[PDB]
Amino acid sequence: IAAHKGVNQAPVPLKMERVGPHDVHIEMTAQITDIEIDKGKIYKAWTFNGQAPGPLVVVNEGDTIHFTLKNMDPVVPHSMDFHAVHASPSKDFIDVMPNKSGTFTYPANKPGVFMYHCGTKPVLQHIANGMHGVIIVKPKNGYPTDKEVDREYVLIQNEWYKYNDMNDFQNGVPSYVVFSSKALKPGDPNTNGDTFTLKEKPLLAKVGEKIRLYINNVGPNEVSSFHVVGTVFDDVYLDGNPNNHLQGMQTVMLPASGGAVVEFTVTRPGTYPIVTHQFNHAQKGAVAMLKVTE
Amino acid sequence: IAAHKGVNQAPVPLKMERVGPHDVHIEMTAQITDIEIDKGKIYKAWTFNGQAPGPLVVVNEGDTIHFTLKNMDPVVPHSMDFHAVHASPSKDFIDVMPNKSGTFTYPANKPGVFMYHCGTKPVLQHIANGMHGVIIVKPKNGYPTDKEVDREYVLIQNEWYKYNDMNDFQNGVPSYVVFSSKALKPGDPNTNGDTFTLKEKPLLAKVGEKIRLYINNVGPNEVSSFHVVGTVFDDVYLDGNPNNHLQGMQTVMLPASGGAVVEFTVTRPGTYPIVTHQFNHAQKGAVAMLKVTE
Amino acid sequence: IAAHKGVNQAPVPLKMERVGPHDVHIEMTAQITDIEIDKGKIYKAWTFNGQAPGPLVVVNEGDTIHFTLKNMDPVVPHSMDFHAVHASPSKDFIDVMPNKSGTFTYPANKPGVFMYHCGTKPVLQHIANGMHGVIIVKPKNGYPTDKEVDREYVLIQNEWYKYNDMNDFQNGVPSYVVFSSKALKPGDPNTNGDTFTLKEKPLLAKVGEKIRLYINNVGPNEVSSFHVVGTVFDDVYLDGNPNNHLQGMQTVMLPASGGAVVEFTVTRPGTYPIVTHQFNHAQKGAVAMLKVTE
Ligand SMILES: [Cl-]
Ligand SMILES: [Cl-]
Ligand SMILES: [Cl-]
Ligand SMILES: [Cl-]
Ligand SMILES: [Cl-]
Ligand SMILES: [Cl-]
Ligand SMILES: [Cu+2]
Ligand SMILES: [Cu+2]
Ligand SMILES: [Cu+2]
Ligand SMILES: [Cu+2]
Ligand SMILES: [Cu+2]
Ligand SMILES: [Cu+2]
Ligand SMILES: [Cu+2]
Ligand SMILES: [Cu+2]
Ligand SMILES: [Cu+2]
Ligand SMILES: [Cu+2]
Ligand SMILES: [Cu+2]
Ligand SMILES: [Cu+2]
Ligand SMILES: [Cu+2]
Ligand SMILES: [Cu+2]
Ligand SMILES: [Cu+2]
Ligand SMILES: [Cu+2]
Ligand SMILES: [Cu+2]
Ligand SMILES: [Cu+2]
Ligand SMILES: [Cu+2]
Ligand SMILES: [Cu+2]
Ligand SMILES: [Cu+2]
Ligand SMILES: [Cu+2]
Ligand SMILES: [Cu+2]
Ligand SMILES: [Cu+2]
Ligand SMILES: [Cu+2]
Ligand SMILES: [Cu+2]
Ligand SMILES: [Cu+2]
Ligand SMILES: [Cu+2]
Ligand SMILES: [Cu+2]
Ligand SMILES: [Cu+2]
Ligand SMILES: [Cu+2]
Ligand SMILES: [Cu+2]
Ligand SMILES: [Cu+2]
Ligand SMILES: [Cu+2]
Ligand SMILES: [Cu+2]
Ligand SMILES: [Cu+2]
Ligand SMILES: [Cu+2]
Ligand SMILES: [Cu+2]
Ligand SMILES: [Cu+2]
Ligand SMILES: [Cu+2]
Ligand SMILES: [Cu+2]
Ligand SMILES: [Cu+2]
Ligand SMILES: [Cu+2]
Ligand SMILES: [Cu+2]
Ligand SMILES: [Cu+2]
Ligand SMILES: [Cu+2]
Ligand SMILES: [Cu+2]
Ligand SMILES: [Cu+2]
Ligand SMILES: [Cu+2]
Ligand SMILES: [Cu+2]
Ligand SMILES: [Cu+2]
Ligand SMILES: [Cu+2]
Ligand SMILES: [Cu+2]
Ligand SMILES: [Cu+2]
Repeated sequence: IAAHKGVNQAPVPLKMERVGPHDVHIEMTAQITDIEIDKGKIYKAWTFNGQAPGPLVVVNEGDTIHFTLKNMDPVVPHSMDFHAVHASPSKDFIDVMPNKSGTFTYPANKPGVFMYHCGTKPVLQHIANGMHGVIIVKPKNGYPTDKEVDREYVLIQNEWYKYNDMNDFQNGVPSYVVFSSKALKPGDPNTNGDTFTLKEKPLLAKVGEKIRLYINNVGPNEVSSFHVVGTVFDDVYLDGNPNNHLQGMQTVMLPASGGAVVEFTVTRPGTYPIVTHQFNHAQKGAVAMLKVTE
Repeated sequence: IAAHKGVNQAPVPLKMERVGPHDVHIEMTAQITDIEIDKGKIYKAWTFNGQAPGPLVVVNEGDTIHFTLKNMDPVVPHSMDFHAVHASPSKDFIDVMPNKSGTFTYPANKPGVFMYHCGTKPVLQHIANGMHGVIIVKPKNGYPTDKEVDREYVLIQNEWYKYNDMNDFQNGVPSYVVFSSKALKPGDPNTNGDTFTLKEKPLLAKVGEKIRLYINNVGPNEVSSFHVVGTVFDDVYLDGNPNNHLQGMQTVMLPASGGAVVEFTVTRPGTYPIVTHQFNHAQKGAVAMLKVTE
Repeated sequence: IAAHKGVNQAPVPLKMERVGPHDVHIEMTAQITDIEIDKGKIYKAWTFNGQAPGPLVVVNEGDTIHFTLKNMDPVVPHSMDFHAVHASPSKDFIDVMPNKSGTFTYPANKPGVFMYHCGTKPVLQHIANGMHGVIIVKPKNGYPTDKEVDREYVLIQNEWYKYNDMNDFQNGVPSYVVFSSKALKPGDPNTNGDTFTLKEKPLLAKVGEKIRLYINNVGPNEVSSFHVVGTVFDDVYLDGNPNNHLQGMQTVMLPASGGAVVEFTVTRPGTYPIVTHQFNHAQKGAVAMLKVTE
């Protein structure tokens, strides 16, 4: 797209503020940003806020979101679909033209770990180019295992294909499959989907801790067989809904857009790989590390 | 197959009748029928009754089915395998030769949303050519959320490949992935697996209603990440067994042959896409619409 | 690998012995062994003990395993990762060089049907070449349906690719997808992953019996849609954890590395195919048989 040649829009911070006990404002951008997805490989991604996946959003169960999208893309319209919300797609997930803004309001009544993504036709194109992310909705009533959790992180899985190539998007294997981490608390890492960052800079934890991971496989196209090497999931909440409780899972199957809350104990010092156990995907990038110290 | 050149057998209605408090007769055909699977694209399908997927069958838990297959295919044998039933495959799912009939009897003791399909070797060929469908077995004891359901429909997902091409069937990506709807009550639509009908003629509902969808992914080869845009599933019953209860799912993973009952509320007027969230499949047809009016 | 030309190391029996009420010794080899994976097709597999999948391991919940690996491969290092255990991957799943041994100790505190596999980089290569298997951890407290089970077997699903071809491993469809059975009691079959043995020599059962299958899909790359033709699963325990209970499932979705305990009744004499319902995989080998006699 001629109007994207040479474009590299610097990342813009997410903006959120609470405006009532059950109402939260969120402002995001759609913007075109170069991201290094593998060593030596730049992808001129379509993004929210200059990150792919996009910035993490966290709200409380029962919050109504008053969402603004500022479209900085000079030529392509963009939109927002939060899986967390109840909304009319044809009224509330509609396009925002280049250099314009739109505001949409809708409730997040269900706890969990939801995908968000651009909803502009062709949606495959917009997602595959990088317009995906996660919104976490915290349960009013928490999770039954909250008291045991010692540390937590967010991990997102996505694929990368040949750049902006609809034939490949539809018909081809992924070039890369990758994890990223999005920060929940100051000091947490905040990374993009790439083959290397979470190997070079592992997530951190201490011996004996119970770790919670909030996870989502945003696709676009693949399912995920999520596994932490050297442990077993004590507890799993499918989609992050506290009612959807499994125990003692080795591996969690995630559909495309599928989420979970998973919890596990790291018993010994060392480095613990985190994979999709579809090992072709692991080999093309989808291995993160968790470094556990005494 | 030379004996299928020029063959286009008109659709024949399903025949069912109850013959006892726990016994039901069902008669189907195997027949060769041209179906438009994408605009401008005819597939000379192998079918039950001239539909692909085949006609919907609904029985009650505990019914014994006395099933007759009339094979109208002039040259290929066909058979029937209902996932709902307990049967000896080598006695009860056996071939019916061209221009012959066979009758088989077996019980449906388990509630749910089951695949049915031809079972003739190579089964991949028979399924991929269109010999698939759904049988719903209604639970004696209903579902706990029956009182809240305002409207219901059946949706089936299948793939289409290059015509009658075993290499493609085994090794290739699907050409199309599609939804169809099969009628439960007079006035409901009854469609075949194609890329366009349920976009052109959306399923209908009213604002505020809780909708139930009976769903099955018949494959042949792909899994499905089933999602309704703009809502969250309040309740999910995996395989349609009332005991297999999930809540607050964004997306339901379905294996090949996998079913579910899913329920969700449409809160606002508008059009709600229904997808597999494996967006390569969505892009090659697997988007249906639900139009919600005041 | 020049040092593997002409190498065909005879299978070596697994060695296990209990050394305390909660401690068990296990010794395995890594070795290079020719296996006929399809009629006329030899694969010079990388194996544990000359089987692919490897030998079955069964321990009790709460057992600590003191595991020795003897690496007989003349040139490639190998390792062991049991999904059953809690361990430091970087200390306990480390490489054993050619012609050396290593011993590692770790607990199996969680009941279920776990994958084990080589953990040497590239792990895709080691798994795809055949270094996979199952460890069953028996629950202290059994399964609630134990009293109804009349007969049981272990089945494992894996894929085979072009020999030792990392491009194919990462990017290609599987050449074959296969079941094997691993013996639990004297007289049970013990087979390798191939397209034909469990068709030629079906698993055996008697009319009316409730059968339990312990199942795992070791991949490397595919998910599985596990189904027994002519029955419905009465009970399913995901990953073999008794708490993860489903009922009345037609088909069980298994991630890569995913396990289950599944139980079903065979009501009539005959032969019952056992498939992955991803029928492209079934067609490339993944059909086993269960012969049921009066
Ligand atoms: Cl409440
Ligand atoms: Cl692993
Ligand atoms: Cl009852
Ligand atoms: Cl969507
Ligand atoms: Cl206990
Ligand atoms: Cl089948
Ligand atoms: Cu309040
Ligand atoms: Cu308000
Ligand atoms: Cu308000
Ligand atoms: Cu690279
Ligand atoms: Cu506002
Ligand atoms: Cu967009
Ligand atoms: Cu979506
Ligand atoms: Cu609540
Ligand atoms: Cu701590
Ligand atoms: Cu927290
Ligand atoms: Cu291209
Ligand atoms: Cu793919
Ligand atoms: Cu892939
Ligand atoms: Cu702790
Ligand atoms: Cu634990
Ligand atoms: Cu616990
Ligand atoms: Cu626990
Ligand atoms: Cu529970
Ligand atoms: Cu009666
Ligand atoms: Cu009767
Ligand atoms: Cu009778
Ligand atoms: Cu077309
Ligand atoms: Cu009759
Ligand atoms: Cu047929
Ligand atoms: Cu079937
Ligand atoms: Cu019942
Ligand atoms: Cu109504
Ligand atoms: Cu009804
Ligand atoms: Cu061909
Ligand atoms: Cu496929
Ligand atoms: Cu596909
Ligand atoms: Cu209502
Ligand atoms: Cu609701
Ligand atoms: Cu409700
Ligand atoms: Cu509810
Ligand atoms: Cu429930
Ligand atoms: Cu003891
Ligand atoms: Cu001890
Ligand atoms: Cu000890
Ligand atoms: Cu062959
Ligand atoms: Cu010892
Ligand atoms: Cu190895
Ligand atoms: Cu593993
Ligand atoms: Cu226990
Ligand atoms: Cu018996
Ligand atoms: Cu036993
Ligand atoms: Cu090659
Ligand atoms: Cu594959
Ligand atoms: Cu495949
Ligand atoms: Cu019995
Ligand atoms: Cu039964
Ligand atoms: Cu039972
Ligand atoms: Cu039962
Ligand atoms: Cu239960």
